[PDB]
Amino acid sequence: ITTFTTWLLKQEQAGVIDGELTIVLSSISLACKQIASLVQRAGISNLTGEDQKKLDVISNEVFSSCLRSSGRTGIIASEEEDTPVAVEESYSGNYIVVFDPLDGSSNIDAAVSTGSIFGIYKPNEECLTIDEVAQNCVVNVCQPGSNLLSAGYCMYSSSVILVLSVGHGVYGFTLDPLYGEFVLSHEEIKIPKSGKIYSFNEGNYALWDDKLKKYVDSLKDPGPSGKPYSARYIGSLVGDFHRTMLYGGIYGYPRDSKSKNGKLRLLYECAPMSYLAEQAGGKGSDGHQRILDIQPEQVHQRVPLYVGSTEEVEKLEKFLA
Amino acid sequence: ITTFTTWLLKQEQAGVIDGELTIVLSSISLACKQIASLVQRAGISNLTGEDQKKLDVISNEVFSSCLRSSGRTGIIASEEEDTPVAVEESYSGNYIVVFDPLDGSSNIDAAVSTGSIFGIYKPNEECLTIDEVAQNCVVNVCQPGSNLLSAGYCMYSSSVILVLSVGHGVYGFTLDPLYGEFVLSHEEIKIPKSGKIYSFNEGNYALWDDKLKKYVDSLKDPGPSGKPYSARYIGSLVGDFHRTMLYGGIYGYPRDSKSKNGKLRLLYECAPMSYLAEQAGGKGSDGHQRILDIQPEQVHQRVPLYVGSTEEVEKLEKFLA
Amino acid sequence: ITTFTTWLLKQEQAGVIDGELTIVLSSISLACKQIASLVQRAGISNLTGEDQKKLDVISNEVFSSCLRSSGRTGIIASEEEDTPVAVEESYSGNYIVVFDPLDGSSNIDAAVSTGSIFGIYKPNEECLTIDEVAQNCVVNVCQPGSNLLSAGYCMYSSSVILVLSVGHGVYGFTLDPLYGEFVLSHEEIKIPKSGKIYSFNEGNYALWDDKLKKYVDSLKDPGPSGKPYSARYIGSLVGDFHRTMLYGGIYGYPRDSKSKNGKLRLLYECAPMSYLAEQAGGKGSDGHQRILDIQPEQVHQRVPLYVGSTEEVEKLEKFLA
Amino acid sequence: ITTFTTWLLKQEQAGVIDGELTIVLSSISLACKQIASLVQRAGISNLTGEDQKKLDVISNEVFSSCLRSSGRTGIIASEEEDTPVAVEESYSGNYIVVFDPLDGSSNIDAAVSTGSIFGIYKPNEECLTIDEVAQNCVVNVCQPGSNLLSAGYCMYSSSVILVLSVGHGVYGFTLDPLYGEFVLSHEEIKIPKSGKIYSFNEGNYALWDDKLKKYVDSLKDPGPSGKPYSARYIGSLVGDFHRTMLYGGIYGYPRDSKSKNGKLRLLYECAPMSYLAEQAGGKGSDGHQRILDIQPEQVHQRVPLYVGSTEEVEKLEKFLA
Repeated sequence: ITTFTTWLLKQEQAGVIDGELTIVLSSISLACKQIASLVQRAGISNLTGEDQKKLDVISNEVFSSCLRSSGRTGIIASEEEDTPVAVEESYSGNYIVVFDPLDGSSNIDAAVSTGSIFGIYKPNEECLTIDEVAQNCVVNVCQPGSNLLSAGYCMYSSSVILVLSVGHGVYGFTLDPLYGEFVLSHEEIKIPKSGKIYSFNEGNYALWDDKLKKYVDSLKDPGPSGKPYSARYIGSLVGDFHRTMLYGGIYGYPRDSKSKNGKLRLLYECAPMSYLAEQAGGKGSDGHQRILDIQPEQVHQRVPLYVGSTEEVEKLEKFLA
Repeated sequence: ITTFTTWLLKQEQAGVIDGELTIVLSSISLACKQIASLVQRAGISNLTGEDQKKLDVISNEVFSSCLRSSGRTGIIASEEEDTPVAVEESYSGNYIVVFDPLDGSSNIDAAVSTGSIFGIYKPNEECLTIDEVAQNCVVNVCQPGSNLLSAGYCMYSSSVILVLSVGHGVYGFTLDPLYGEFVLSHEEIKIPKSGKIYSFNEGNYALWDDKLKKYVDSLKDPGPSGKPYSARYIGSLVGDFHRTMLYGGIYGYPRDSKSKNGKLRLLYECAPMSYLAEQAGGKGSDGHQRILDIQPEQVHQRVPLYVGSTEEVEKLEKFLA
Repeated sequence: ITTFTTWLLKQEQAGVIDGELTIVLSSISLACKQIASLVQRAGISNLTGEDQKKLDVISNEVFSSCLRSSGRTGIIASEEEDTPVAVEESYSGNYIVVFDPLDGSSNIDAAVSTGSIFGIYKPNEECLTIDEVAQNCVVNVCQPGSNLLSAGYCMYSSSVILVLSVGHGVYGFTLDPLYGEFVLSHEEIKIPKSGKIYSFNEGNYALWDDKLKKYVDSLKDPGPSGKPYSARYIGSLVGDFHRTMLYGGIYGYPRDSKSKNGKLRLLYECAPMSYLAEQAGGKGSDGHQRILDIQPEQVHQRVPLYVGSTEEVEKLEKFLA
Repeated sequence: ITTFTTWLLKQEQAGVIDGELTIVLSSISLACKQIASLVQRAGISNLTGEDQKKLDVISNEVFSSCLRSSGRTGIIASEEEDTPVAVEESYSGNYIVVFDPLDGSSNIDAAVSTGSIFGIYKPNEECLTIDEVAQNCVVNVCQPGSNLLSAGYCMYSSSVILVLSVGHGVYGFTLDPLYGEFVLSHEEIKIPKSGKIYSFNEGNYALWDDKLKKYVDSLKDPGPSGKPYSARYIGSLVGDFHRTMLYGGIYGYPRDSKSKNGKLRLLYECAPMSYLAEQAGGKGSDGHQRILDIQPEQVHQRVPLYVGSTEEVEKLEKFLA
């Protein structure tokens, strides 16, 4: 039985990380434990069509306190219909953490699962609510194809799982409810190079490109095993990505008629997941170029995401070619 | 704050139920609490696929003990890739309970949510592993359009919820993790007469009838609001049905090439859900006739299920006409 | 496995109780679960001496809400260094409940264990903070040797246990932490007619009567088994009484120099415990006459308590003769 | 909010400890969480006196597994009515841990509280069930006035608390049941130099020395404040020591007629507690010389213990002079 704690230390042991960071990560895990409750105690406290958004808020407060020791933390607001995103800047100045508290702000999409996503970088500038300029700095300091040191997510569903990489493979820890400890439950996780599953919102089938409709239709004809693909679409980003993580296939939020540049956000959502998916033997893309290759120029910048088994994404990139 | 206990008693108070039954239902809720743990402590004990299947088993053992007081209970085996189904027969002989321990036996379908389903009848004949004849009796005593007294389900996901009807509306209780008590969180729940969401495995699109493909395609052209339908398909029966419960739309397991008569089982799965959906202002169907109208002749009898908002099912029944 | 719920119902089943009361008792158990937390979460919330007293208060609030359904409830205040005592009066008017929230108001005495005590009567008159007259009514309506229907305590220590009688023997339920349910763990509990253990504050040895010193000294000479008595004094009323409950012996709060009429209070503390100890095959006394025989004339009326194994109390009554 | 984890790391941060040790201590805390459950789930599993002893056993198994990483561990059996004691020997060979799983083996003494005690030393040569010779080695390698690096106890009662010192003051962490985390709740704890409380089994009054009876009687005459001493004696070692820890006074297990050299064991029980009491501003004695001064020659070696406020122990040492 190896806990998250043990394992963390043993990473610092093999000098993969420093103490100052072992603290940040340890602090984060707690915050996750606390948010899990929130989500289970979901509609008991809210007795005192909206519950998910009031909860986005609280979860950032939780994040804030849990790392007060390591750093100072501020909130890039929800400028449309989104989740507000917390950011911690280490007093030490060595690290910066970007924290999506809960995948979504829809009641529907969180009706069975949700989760927090985070990635950690290594700045240059003393870049220091968060007013415009104040922000942009962040964009320029968070360089996902470069200084991105570690990343992960915690899913809150039937089981609570924390998934994580520091640069040397992905590891997964199930939370033990009895004793309130994370136990390593998945060693160096590897994404099937192939999988016959696809996650898309097909209700948007008619808002897509012909290039893409051909991809999606290609999937439905059988076999040749007489066995078509399987479609599963929870509508929860962390959920759908987790299942893909373990069982392979492809997850996709494409651009369409109404959404010119996708819907998921590069820095908060896409860049962390991809980095993780690459670390596990998969590919993370925008249809044309790997998603980390990309440098965030804009601020709440959107993108198409295609991510999963390594073969399945190539097969897509080809149809969009 | 009204607990499940309080509320139960108050039902017996208004003589809606008898004591002997208030016990059965109370016993069942506990069993659910226990199975929720199992599912959370999912892959910690199993460090000592078939994580799901080994777990189907245990959950029936849990059911058995929890009602030992009220009755005697035996197991209709998994005659294939199914869940084995426990059945309790009251010593009093007044009641019979049919308990699907977990919606599925796939690792992948349970990767974020699962759940138990149950329905309770008032027999005529005494039925007493369960050998063939022994069973069939059951089919003949469980008459879902007649003696079906109460039914419900418990979902195990981000939140644990128990949903239930005794004949006078559907009520939902969230499980409170701190104090380990179910708290009434949804009063007489009503299913939107319409909803623009659809739950189908579209990977089987090419194994379907033209009648049905037309239905499904009808859904994807926009609006006229420019707003198509939404597709969400967890692959978990209880999950998908719960979301439909709250947010409306249609859930569907249709028959196809490979599966001549659907895939869900009439008595264990379909008859309970429908009864609940009717109790909440929706419709439960097989494409042609209401699903409760139907009398189980066969044993592990399958059927197509179409269930949800009242308008959305009519609209389907029409395309299959 | 028989829960408190099951068992309660089965009492109403054998018509030992009515529904309206099954509710009061069921409500009470919850309140206990909640107070247990308070006590465990003891000095975590209180990071945001005197911790015990602030907690007396909260626990009555908890009691209040938990029976809001059954009745209305008010507080007789702490006239010395005591616990304030909640009282519920059923709307139906059939029942009255007296609730000591926590045995003590000392930090020291509650450093490892504490507990709530309650007794329930059937009134003849309407009593309606609680101003003087308002109270006295209560004294006159609560007649412990008469209308006292049920009573019990819940102990909060290494294990949480709820102990209870409705008139036909004493039963004990351990609280199950995993699933948050009370499980019957002691059937019709019987107090050893003898036991070689004594619970007294011997620091007050020199404030006692000679009659009593002789009792206490009688205990310390060995055997004749060469085996003296054992002294155990937690200082926690519920704790010390519980151990006595299971393992026999004598518990004692005597009168002395400074305290002319004992220190424990007849109606709140002594009358409930004794009634329980009589129900389990023991005796509850004041040194001279059984403690229930006694009719409360005064208001916050004190008394010596000697309670435990049936032989050990007789043996005392004799030395005080 | 500082967890045990955070705080541990921050100790290794200020290089007070090494990683290899931060792991041992972290491992131990878990084992404690697990044993706490056992003790709460006390008589629910045991439905499937003698409950305490069967439990001593299990708790060592729990200890074993929880440090399997760090080292190898064996059991010095119960040579009396005692607790068997686990010992871990680090693979490193750098550290050795001695673990009393639960203070006692009596049902009575554990009826409201119990606890595990441990101390950690710094061997030279490795000892490699544990047959005699095999053991003695241990006695010679564990030198409590020398190589004893850290020590602590965990109490299992109304609250679960873990108390600990590594050499720079004593710190106390309450276990948070909701989230299953230890939270620092007592900073550098200091034992009142005086306290008017005494913990002795006075049932053995007549098996004591006159020297000692005079001490004990000295305590019972009042004041001069007119205020005598208070006696509290739970009969639980960890419990009685904990109360003393916080509220001051004296705890005592003296030698007597039947027990020539006390009853508590030097290496397992006494040497750890004292070391802790010294670290908190108190004294730990045998009546004549400080208890750590003493070098264990024998194996399951007994001793009188007098421990607590610094003045109260001196005052005793004098009467025994």
